Amino acid sequence: MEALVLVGHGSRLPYSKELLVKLAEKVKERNLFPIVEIGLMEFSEPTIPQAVKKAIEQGAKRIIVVPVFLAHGIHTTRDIPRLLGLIEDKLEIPEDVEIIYREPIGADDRIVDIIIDRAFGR
Amino acid sequence: MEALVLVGHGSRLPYSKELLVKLAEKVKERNLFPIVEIGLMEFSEPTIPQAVKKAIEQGAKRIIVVPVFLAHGIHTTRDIPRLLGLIEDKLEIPEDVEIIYREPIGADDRIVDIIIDRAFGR
Ligand SMILES: [Co+2]
Ligand SMILES: [Co+2]
Repeated sequence: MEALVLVGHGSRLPYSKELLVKLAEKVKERNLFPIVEIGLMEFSEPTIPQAVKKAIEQGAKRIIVVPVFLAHGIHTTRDIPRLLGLIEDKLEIPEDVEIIYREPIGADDRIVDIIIDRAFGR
Repeated sequence: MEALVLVGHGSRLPYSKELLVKLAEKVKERNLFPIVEIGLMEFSEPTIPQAVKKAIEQGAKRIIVVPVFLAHGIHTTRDIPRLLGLIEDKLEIPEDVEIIYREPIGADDRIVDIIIDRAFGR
């Protein structure tokens, strides 16, 4: 009834989409979501609209879209809410489904923990 | 003797550099590093070279540079190593100081925890 769609920048190198894929798999393994899909903004497949439609086609009524970005970028505040038709302006139209657009990662202490670890080659 | 330099994309919007700033402050208050500086790749001050030199000027011999990026981008594999002169090609020259260039965040379970939380409006 609810879908989780992870959404990432995308890049010409594969690291970006590998990342979303591993993250998808780890949340699949937590057994918390009925449906879980990923979508890259640019130059990769699947795209956000594909991912969103791919979630409706499994019968989600509420789609939770989580931008896997650290900071609030232009992408997180113009392009993606556009793609989702949450802001008036390659568009995707859903039928009596609500898209729920979440917050990015931000300065979460868990990041600092990761950062600290990363400093020490851990 | 060792400096921690956090390093971020940077953007025309301020969110990016705010992020690095908050992260700097949180690791400052873990009391783990003698010196801690931040630096943005593009658009913002301070820049990476500024941040690196700013760390040498406090008498670091070993600078730990941690790329606060989720994925491995072009920026993490060409531009930043270039800026640090770790790869042959606004150059920075250090004197008999070693720069230690760490790994980015990647698909760390703590990210998934953050992601899961983020889905639930938390
Ligand atoms: Co972009
Ligand atoms: Co860039």
